[PDB]
Amino acid sequence: QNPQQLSANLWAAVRARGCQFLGPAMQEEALKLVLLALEDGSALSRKVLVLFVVQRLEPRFPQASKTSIGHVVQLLYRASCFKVTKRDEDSSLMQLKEEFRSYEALRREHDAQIVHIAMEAGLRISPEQWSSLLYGDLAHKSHMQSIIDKLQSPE
Repeated sequence: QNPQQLSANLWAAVRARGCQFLGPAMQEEALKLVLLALEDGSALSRKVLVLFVVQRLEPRFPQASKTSIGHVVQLLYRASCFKVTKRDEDSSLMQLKEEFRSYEALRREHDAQIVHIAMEAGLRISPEQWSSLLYGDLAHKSHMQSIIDKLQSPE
């Protein structure tokens, strides 16, 4: 598998799992809004989190929708970023775990989850291409290498 097939297969795999990556710039801003909502420990349902983000994101990125922001939220859920609460018949609320209440940390779980999906899908992808895929540059090679290590090997 050449680079072009790897990337196409990756995003198929992500969408296949009810998740979504919106592109490096858009996803960045999406995560920044999630964190704006949750960094102080507020506890929001899917509905309310989605509504919060989509209303701030659509002006700058008009392709944004409830569905697609739902999928990003799903990605972060699938990555165990949230403490989830339930009082019967209220909706499930999500809080960011304390350890993930910063852009750098949250972004690391996020990136890891996508890498995990590549693994579930049998897709071997180098750190250079990972940086390209998730950041649109090559300055995050080492950051991604580190994530691969932690997913493959016990520390």
